[PDB]
Amino acid sequence: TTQRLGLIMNGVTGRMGLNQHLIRSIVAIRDQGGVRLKNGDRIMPDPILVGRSAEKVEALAKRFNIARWTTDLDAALADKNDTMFFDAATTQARPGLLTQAINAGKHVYCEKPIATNFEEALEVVKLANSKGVKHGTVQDKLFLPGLKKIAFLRDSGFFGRILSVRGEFGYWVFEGGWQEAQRPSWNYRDEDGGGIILDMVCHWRYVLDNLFGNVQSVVCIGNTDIPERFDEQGKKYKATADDSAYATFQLEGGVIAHINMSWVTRVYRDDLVTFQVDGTHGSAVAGLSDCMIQARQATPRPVWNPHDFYGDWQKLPDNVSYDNGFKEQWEMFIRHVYEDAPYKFTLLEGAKGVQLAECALKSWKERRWIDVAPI
Amino acid sequence: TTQRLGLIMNGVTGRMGLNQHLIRSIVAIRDQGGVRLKNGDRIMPDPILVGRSAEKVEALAKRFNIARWTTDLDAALADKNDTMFFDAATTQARPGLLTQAINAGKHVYCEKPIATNFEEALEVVKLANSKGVKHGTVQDKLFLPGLKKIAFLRDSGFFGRILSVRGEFGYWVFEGGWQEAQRPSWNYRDEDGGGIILDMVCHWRYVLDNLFGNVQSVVCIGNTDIPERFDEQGKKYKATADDSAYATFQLEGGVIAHINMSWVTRVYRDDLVTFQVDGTHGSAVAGLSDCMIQARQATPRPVWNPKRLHDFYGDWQKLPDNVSYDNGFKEQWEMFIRHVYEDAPYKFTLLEGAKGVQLAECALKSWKERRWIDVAPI
Amino acid sequence: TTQRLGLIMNGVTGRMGLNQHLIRSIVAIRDQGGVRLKNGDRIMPDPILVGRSAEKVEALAKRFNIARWTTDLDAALADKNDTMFFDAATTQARPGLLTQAINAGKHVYCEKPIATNFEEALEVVKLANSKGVKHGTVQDKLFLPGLKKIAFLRDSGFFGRILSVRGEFGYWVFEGGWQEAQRPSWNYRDEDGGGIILDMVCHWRYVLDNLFGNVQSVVCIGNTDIPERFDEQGKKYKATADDSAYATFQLEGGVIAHINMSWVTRVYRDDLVTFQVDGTHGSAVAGLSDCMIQARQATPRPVWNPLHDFYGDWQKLPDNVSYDNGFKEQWEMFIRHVYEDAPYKFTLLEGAKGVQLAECALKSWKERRWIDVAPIK
Repeated sequence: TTQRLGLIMNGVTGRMGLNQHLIRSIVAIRDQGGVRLKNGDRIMPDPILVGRSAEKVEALAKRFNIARWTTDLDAALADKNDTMFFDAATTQARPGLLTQAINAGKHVYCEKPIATNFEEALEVVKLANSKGVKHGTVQDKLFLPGLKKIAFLRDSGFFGRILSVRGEFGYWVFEGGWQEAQRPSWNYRDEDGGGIILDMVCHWRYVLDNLFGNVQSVVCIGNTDIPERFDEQGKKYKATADDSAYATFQLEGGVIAHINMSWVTRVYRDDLVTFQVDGTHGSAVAGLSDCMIQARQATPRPVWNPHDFYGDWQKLPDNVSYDNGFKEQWEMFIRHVYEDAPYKFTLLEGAKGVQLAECALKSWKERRWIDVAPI
Repeated sequence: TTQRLGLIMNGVTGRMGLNQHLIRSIVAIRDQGGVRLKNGDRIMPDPILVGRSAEKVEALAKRFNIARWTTDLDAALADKNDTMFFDAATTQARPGLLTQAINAGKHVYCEKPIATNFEEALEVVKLANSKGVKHGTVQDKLFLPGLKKIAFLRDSGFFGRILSVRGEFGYWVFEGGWQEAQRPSWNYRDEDGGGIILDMVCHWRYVLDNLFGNVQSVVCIGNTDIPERFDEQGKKYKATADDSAYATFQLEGGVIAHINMSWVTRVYRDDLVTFQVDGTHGSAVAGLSDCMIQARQATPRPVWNPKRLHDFYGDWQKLPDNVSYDNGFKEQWEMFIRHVYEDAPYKFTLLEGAKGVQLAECALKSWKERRWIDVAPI
Repeated sequence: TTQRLGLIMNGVTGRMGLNQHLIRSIVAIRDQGGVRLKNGDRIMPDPILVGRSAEKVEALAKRFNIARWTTDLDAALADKNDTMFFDAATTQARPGLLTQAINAGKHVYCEKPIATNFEEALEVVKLANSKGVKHGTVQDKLFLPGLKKIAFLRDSGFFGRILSVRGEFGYWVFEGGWQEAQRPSWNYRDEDGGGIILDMVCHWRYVLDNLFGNVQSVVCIGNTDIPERFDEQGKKYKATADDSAYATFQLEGGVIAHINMSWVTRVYRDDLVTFQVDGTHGSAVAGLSDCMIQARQATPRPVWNPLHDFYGDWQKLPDNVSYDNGFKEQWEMFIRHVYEDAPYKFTLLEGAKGVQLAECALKSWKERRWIDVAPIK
């Protein structure tokens, strides 16, 4: 009729750990009355919070009326009444902590990426599999209504045979001189783990794999478009990270995909990300929220002469309510743990993202295509 | 390059034969320099006009400087220098006129319908086959850009599998009291061949057969909605024809089609006629010139609930104009003219006109006898 | 000033039962402090919710501040304290339960169809009459603002002589493969009572009779456009009911009515149902909520000729009253009928007429002909 689930949460109070997982997922599932099951009964999550410094992570507990928080990680790690672990903090610190929770015997859940390098990521998977714990990693973009729509177009046969994918990602992140940068500055320093390739190509791994087909090889060149940016404190620094990159992918089954990604581009399109899918029987252009289709019978017949082409397309109706994507995946992992509901998004998948990003960086460095060794 | 086509056209004095067949078809073709063939050659029609009264036929011959005319149809048929016959005059004298032209070895083209009854019509199709001449009848609706697009959709697999067809035909024809009727009054008199069933069901035969699958049966009820109407002279008369009719068709391949047709209905739709086609994978709604589509992926998900306004029309997309659309009467002419001169493939033979009469008569019968009526294969 | 009406409610839980009857009718009536009688009294409903599962009925009773609930319909029907019975569940069970309620001495109110069977419906009517209890069936389409407007157009002579009626009903009911069906799966199985003809032709009997004239005869043909669909549990099942249908009706006074109806059509019109009425002096096109009109004087003059906006030639009727929930309104009408002899057309006999036309329609399909609607002796 009603059960209890212990859940320790590291790195909450991001940025977006706070927003997406804390506010929009845990507190959300809390209020609604808990996670559904198979035979009607419900799972109530009992969180216990963990941050960095207790003078800023203080009120959150009763700010949403939960239970416990400590500054020392080992405190919540120890408990056996807490049977699960979540983390949304720093990249380098993550695998070490996953290990500690895996050792501690906790089911695991975390943000992207799971590690800095493939070796580290792969070993974490092996720890989790060996122990026999359940594991999961966030694959949020899949749950964007826009991409949810692409899937529906795929499943329902709209494209006929999918042919090509065009991805256009990003917006102009301000350099910090006249207007404050919208994104944290570590993202623009190579030595602090910054880099649009290892940041985004991590996502495109699962977007491509899941929507259109398994990635087999990539060619990618990055660049540092802007040499100097300004700190969160207004201090200039040498920007060493790739802030733009241009990748082409070959997918299993014959589909080719190209994604331009950049923090240094201005937006003349439907959204901050765009995916165009050209199929033999129609095409789609998806954004974060909406998705436009053009069946082949609606395709106009222009000719070269040295007309609103957008009007030739139609917007998909919203036929379901779209839940927050983070929450939906939180509910799927919980079903996996307590119900043996099948789960695609284990830490293996995180590892694939980091593998792909490394393939990309290697393709840059060696000026050639790079094949994605199966795991 | 320039060959000659000796064509005798009969009903070109009247309203459609003048405007559609002479003007917009033949005169247009002449002014183009003729009908282009696959081999590059052009077939030139040198027409000779008939139409009963001499003082009004040469004036008609003068407007488009046609050099040939008579009032003597029988000698016009005897003249073997002319090889093709066209009729746009009365339906009652048509089958006999067709019979005369066929016997005399003429190729034969004619307006709708081919005859006043199916038995007479079938005789002529057989006669024309017996002699080995090329024969054709007008099927204008099939050339509506709207229905052209329906065909495109069908051919390209848009519908997936076609399921149902809804036709909504007509508009309010003024009774004559305060406004001039749009339409000749013979249409509202049964005793003068008037009647919407045998006027329109004739069309529906081919629209249905060609877009959707062959008609196997028809249940139909007509009615006379307006008892009294006024002449082209403003003279009162009693309406005896049916001016409304509701018909349901069972089609080959398991499709059902229904068509409402009326001269006594006000228009709340895209056009003077409308065909909705529902398939597994998408639907379409076509009028005279335009066609809207809703692929199944774009179908919304409304739920029965008596608040916020929603625009259903907005879930549809207007098909683009990817081709030039020519006058449909002109196109079929050129089509028939190529069938005669270069063996071009041409479906629209008098056999098709007989099918039309077969259906109207079937519909009238189902009305008379309160039941479904199966369309016997010829 | 206050009087307590003990009412057992059976069919609630289902989407339409819960929303229209429980919430929007009874609970609303409760919340206004009961149905206001002619002298000044207010009749308070004290409901008892009935369902085959105790967990799903106790919660529902709770969240609407109710008090009473059970799974034992049989005990609820023999109470004697509760004076009226309402059913909105299965049509297969409806006459049986109706018959208990009647023989237990209770007043009866119910959703349609009242039975699966014309003869079965007729015995139920005859019985309730023998017992002198009050009885009614739901006839909701008539309470649609769209159709209330059409009635006003008739009553006030807008049409002159009505000549014909074109009805368009339906929308695409998702097959379940990639999108979830809007409607319960039973509707698509003949063996479980499904079929658009016997579902909607019931509504059409009262719609046409009241608005336009008595149905004298029908010709109708059904079909099953989609051979397979999916359960509420994602289970593939073989679809055996008619899901589309096309009926022409001859009505008294020389009026012909045609109605297309389908769960497999897409929507290119003003609403999920549309009624055009063509009359001598004007025409109207109604949806659920709105009604457009074109007086004869406003009729334009197109001629046939292979851009004009015909929709623009109509005028949208103003809303001159507030329209309440149609279900709520009939409930109040039934309650007044029960408690102060109010005029009430909407007895089970009307429901029986509804089942008769459905049967006439299916017969018409089966025997391929027009079927006259016999009088009820």
